[PDB]
Amino acid sequence: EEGYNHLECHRKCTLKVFCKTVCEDVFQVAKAEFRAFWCVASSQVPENSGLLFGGLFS
Amino acid sequence: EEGYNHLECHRKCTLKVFCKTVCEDVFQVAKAEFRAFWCVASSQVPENSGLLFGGLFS
Repeated sequence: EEGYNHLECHRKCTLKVFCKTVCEDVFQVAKAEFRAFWCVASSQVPENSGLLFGGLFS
Repeated sequence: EEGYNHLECHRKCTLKVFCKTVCEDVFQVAKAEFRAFWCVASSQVPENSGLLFGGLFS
């Protein structure tokens, strides 16, 4: 989930005095499904393994 | 001077909850000049005078 933001403004004047300005700011939530996969040597005959490191950081 | 009246309304909904309705009612003043005249026998020879009453009410 992440959030995004709209910002809408309009201005209105009445009898040349009394200026009204409203500023609306809507915050909505955008969702997304992810599916993480991972490869395993299941054919038992590789030439070279590939991608020689396995350390992580968050 | 007399007064006249406008009435404006619009409705707005945000995120399907929180319905906003504003109802504005403007009262303005309309002006007018009047000039009241009155006729006088200045030729001294009428046949008949005309309009035989002179009483008023407000």
